[PDB]
Amino acid sequence: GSSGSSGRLPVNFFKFQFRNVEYSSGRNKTFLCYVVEVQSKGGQAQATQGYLEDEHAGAHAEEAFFNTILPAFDPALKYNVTWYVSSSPCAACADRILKTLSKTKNLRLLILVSRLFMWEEPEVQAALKKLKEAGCKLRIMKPQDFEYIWQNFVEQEEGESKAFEPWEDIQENFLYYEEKLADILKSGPSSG
Ligand SMILES: [Zn+2]
Repeated sequence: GSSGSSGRLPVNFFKFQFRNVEYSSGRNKTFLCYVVEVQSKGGQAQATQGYLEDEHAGAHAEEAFFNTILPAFDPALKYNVTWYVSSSPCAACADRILKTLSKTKNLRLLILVSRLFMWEEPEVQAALKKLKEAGCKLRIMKPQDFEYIWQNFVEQEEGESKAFEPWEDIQENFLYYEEKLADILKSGPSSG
């Protein structure tokens, strides 16, 4: 939560904040965007938005969500949650997340990551699977999703208007991380 005024971040800052890239040494704190869309047999729907802050020692940005953002959900409505981040949830972050999907059906939780993290640990594999086995939705944060999160979850200068256009690689990077996220879901037999 830690809400205040707006539910997005100013480009002037995000530019030096979201810059946290593998090809860049020096990180401060990453923000996790969440979008929940509920519905009642067609008619009234409640849409929520905002970023969460990871706790140095307690609840990771991911948890902070269900901690205040989505505390409870009605089995009579269709909740549509969406997470837009760059770093994948740790074996613990994806935990409290799977425990929610294994109980809530009408609730559709979604999470994207432009880059896979700790996707080589024997603990994260079994911690990320449950998500795919519980009903969670995992997808490599495509270069097309950013735009929205850049024009919505991010405030643009006044009068001006830009657009995050990754001229470096749209697929090359996707396919790369794509095999990573899936890998955990697909493990080879031990015959060595
Ligand atoms: Zn975490």
